[PDB]
Amino acid sequence: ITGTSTVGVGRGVLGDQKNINTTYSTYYYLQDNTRGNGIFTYDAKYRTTLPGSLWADADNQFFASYDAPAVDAHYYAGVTYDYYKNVHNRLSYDGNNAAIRSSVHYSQGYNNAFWNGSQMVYGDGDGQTFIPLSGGIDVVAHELTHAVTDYTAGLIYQNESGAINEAISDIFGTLVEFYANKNPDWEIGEDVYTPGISGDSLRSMSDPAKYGDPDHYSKRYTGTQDNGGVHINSGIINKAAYLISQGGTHYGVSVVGIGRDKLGKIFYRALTQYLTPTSNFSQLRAAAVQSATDLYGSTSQEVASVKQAFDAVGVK
Ligand SMILES: CC(C)C[C@H](NP(=O)(O)CNC(=O)OCc1ccccc1)C(=O)NC[C@H](C)C(C)(C)C
Ligand SMILES: [Ca+2]
Ligand SMILES: [Ca+2]
Ligand SMILES: [Ca+2]
Ligand SMILES: [Ca+2]
Ligand SMILES: [Zn+2]
Repeated sequence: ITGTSTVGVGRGVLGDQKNINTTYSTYYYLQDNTRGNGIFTYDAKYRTTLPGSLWADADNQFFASYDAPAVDAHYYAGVTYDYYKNVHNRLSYDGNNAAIRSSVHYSQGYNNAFWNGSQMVYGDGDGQTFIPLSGGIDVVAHELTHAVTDYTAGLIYQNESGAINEAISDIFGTLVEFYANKNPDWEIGEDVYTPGISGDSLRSMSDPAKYGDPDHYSKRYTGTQDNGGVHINSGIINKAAYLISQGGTHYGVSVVGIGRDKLGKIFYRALTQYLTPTSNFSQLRAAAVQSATDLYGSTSQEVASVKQAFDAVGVK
């Protein structure tokens, strides 16, 4: 909407206060004009029609319980925008400052979040498996990263290409979580998963097997559930990424860590210059090797560590 840029204050899903960029025109809207061609947050009102209505508020204060998922979807979309722009020189998901749109309060008891081809969508959860999913910065960045992938490599959402697609979203979700630097970890979704159980998460990148997911290619899922295991076999690539960054010895194969920033550079280059819609795990290895070679040189530690990490997870 046309109006003037304003700054509201509110509380997120986990009770923390934050400032948000809004727009004033009669009402205060969740419309952040400070980033690209805007970040827009919508109320889906417990229904499944999308996007719903652009979030309107009478006083620019967002402390009601109903407001909390909107505050966090809006704020964490801004952090994710900043990560891509400041770290990778990428302007929004399309590289051309496309408007970023999210809807919260999607459906009833909805234990998921997704990119629908055009926008982000967040359930409120059922209060048992999830609380409102925009409360996790890694979740928000995971969702926006699907849009980045779709505009770049275009990885088809099934089988190995789909597991790479998933891992890319978990990798960058985690790197955004570290960028914001509030309780960062290599776990996925811990802030919004299972409020009655402490210390768990939806997935682990450091130890995927803790939540049933494979940590070696020989343990990959080969059935048809979950689009051929896209949220399962992502563990193999997540583990490789974790090892590239942090190092370790895994199934007897030692990996020298090179740190998060270089991990992000390697994978961003692979995603945007080398991967294609049908890339498989072996082709991802090749793309990561080539990316590290471009950035750091063929004889570099970074190239050697990429090879070590894919060896450790059984991907040649
Ligand atoms: C980070 C996590 C909290 C949320 C993430 N959602 P996502 O991976 O973004 C789902 N996306 C999806 O299914 O996209 C396909 C598509 C394409 C077009 C329109 C609509 C949909 C996820 O890991 N979901 C897995 C869920 C919870 C289980 C039940 C399978 C374990
Ligand atoms: Ca208000
Ligand atoms: Ca965390
Ligand atoms: Ca996390
Ligand atoms: Ca929990
Ligand atoms: Zn995903």
